[PDB]
Amino acid sequence: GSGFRKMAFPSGKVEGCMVQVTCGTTTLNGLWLDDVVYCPRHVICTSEDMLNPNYEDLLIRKSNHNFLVQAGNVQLRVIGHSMQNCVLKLKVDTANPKTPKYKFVRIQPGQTFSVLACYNGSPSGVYQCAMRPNFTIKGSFLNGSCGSVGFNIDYDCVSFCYMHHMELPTGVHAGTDLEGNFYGPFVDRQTAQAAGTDTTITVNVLAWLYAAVINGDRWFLNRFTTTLNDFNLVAMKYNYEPLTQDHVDILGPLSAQTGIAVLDMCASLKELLQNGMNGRTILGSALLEDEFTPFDVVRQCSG
Amino acid sequence: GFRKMAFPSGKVEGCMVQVTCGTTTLNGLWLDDVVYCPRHVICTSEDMLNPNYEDLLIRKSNHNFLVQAGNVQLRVIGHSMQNCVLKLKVDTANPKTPKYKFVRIQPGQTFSVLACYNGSPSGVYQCAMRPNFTIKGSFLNGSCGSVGFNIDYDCVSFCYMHHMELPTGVHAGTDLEGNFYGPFVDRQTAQAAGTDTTITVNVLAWLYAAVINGDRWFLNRFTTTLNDFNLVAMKYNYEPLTQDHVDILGPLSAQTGIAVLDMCASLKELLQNGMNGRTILGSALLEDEFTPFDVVRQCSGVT
Ligand SMILES: *[C@@H](O)[C@H](C[C@@H]1CCNC1=O)NC(=O)[C@H](CC(C)C)NC(=O)OC[C@@H]1CCC(=O)N1CC1CCC(F)(F)CC1
Repeated sequence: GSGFRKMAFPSGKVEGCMVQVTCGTTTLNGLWLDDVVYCPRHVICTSEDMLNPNYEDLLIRKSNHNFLVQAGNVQLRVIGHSMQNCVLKLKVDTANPKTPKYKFVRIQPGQTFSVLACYNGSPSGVYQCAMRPNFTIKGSFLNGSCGSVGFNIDYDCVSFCYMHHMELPTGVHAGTDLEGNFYGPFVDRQTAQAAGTDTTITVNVLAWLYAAVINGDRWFLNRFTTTLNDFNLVAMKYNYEPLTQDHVDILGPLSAQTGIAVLDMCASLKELLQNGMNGRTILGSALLEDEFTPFDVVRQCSG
Repeated sequence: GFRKMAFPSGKVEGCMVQVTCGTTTLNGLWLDDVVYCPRHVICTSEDMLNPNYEDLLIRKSNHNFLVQAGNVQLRVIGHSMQNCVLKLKVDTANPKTPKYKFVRIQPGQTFSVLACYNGSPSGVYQCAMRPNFTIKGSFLNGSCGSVGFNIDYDCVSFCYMHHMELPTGVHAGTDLEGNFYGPFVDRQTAQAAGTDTTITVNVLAWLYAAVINGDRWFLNRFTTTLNDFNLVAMKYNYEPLTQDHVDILGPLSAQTGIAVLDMCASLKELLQNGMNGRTILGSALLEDEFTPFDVVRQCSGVT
């Protein structure tokens, strides 16, 4: 193959935070950090409320004693509850002894993260996802998976970035950050909702081209450059995302490692888009990969 | 809705330690009061071309082995060698030891790898034991002693310990009794593998996974006999399909209503005609590192 593959972060620090939250007969997953459990607010809905729920009214009718929180078979007593956007925050009487160093981050399209898919508070598997430009992810989620989280780990600190809420008609998935704000335009109701037309993650294609150069595969490098605006206007004609200044910056380490300026690599990509690859391959493939971030490439090339 | 998924790695993370001998550092697996690691940790540069391991190990003392679990040193009180694995007895039991067994896997079976550096887990990903007994891994300097495993309920079945990279960029290692998979040797030489083949039963399982996810452009109205399929498979360097494989595909055949030999006729058409620009589950190549069990376990939410 190419020598690259989707690699998840070790999941143990997150496994130590997964619980189950049940209201009535609806059980989903929650995230237990310090003395708070975070979960999707739709745990409070019946099937009838799910079409057009009045979450404020549904929450007023609930009390602490209506929430069953369990780590395994052991009940965790709820002593407070509140709603923040689309997440429920349940205060519990016990601080999770396995709480890692953590933060809540809201990621940008193109960023990757590891998903720990869980059912009934028990982990089933871990895999890497990329946030698409239309603010959906291509996950593997079944009934009961809501409240599963996405995360990255930097040193000993877990950055939680995603909590799972729903599946769209096209089979892709949508959710919130850990403050309960949906990524994209979606809402937590049982209605038909369409993702926007997706586009290719340009910053990650550029990271892939840098990866190819690092590995000595550099036939596509040209002697030209472009402005960022000129590249963005061309990129959009090929259903590629425009680059942001942040994208330019996150390509900084790979540009320094190879000596190829970001805008020079943009000119090389522009020629690939306009001319095609013409039977040639990059890292063994005629298809450009868009789900490895600059961070993923450096991790797999340099450690 | 179908992803390459690793097992949650937490049970294994709690067992990883750092082992140092001389200027060589790699990872060890700490279970109860024993640390398992690759024996080549005892080699020097003047040794590694033809290391007489029994003669090298008798010359070592317990204090020549530095074992560190986080920021704590584990005192080695004894040592022994089993094939290519060194077993360091320490004076403390690991309270994080999971229920476990050591298993030797078959070509075509999959497992999760917890890649580690300096005793610290770094990433987790799914691999298959190739028919030529290599694995297409992601391992850098210092990764030796990283392990591969499966989980069933609460029991971790360790099947792989990492030892080496081959000139082609694939990897080789042992079971936890220290016996290599394949014709490889723990000496510092460039070693080639036998010719690899594609894991046919796994390709078929993945085509079924594609149909389960609504992708059926590759199906056809035709069927084949088992022997006629195998003749074509062998011509294309695919492994033979046995009646046991056909039986193992039964549940996926029953779920989709597509007979195994009908799917074999679809695969035959893909081998002879190619995919012609189209993709299956997002892949431009036929994927052979999902077993039939992996497909079922993912389409059923097993935790
Ligand atoms: C763990 O100690 C380490 C893991 C390797 C490092 C790179 N990626 C990995 O997975 N294993 C080794 O260093 C191992 C040690 C011997 C004693 C078994 N050797 C090894 O993996 O060697 C890999 C290199 C690179 C590809 C290749 O052919 N070789 C062998 C090397 C032999 C000496 C040489 F001079 F001929 C150069 C090539």
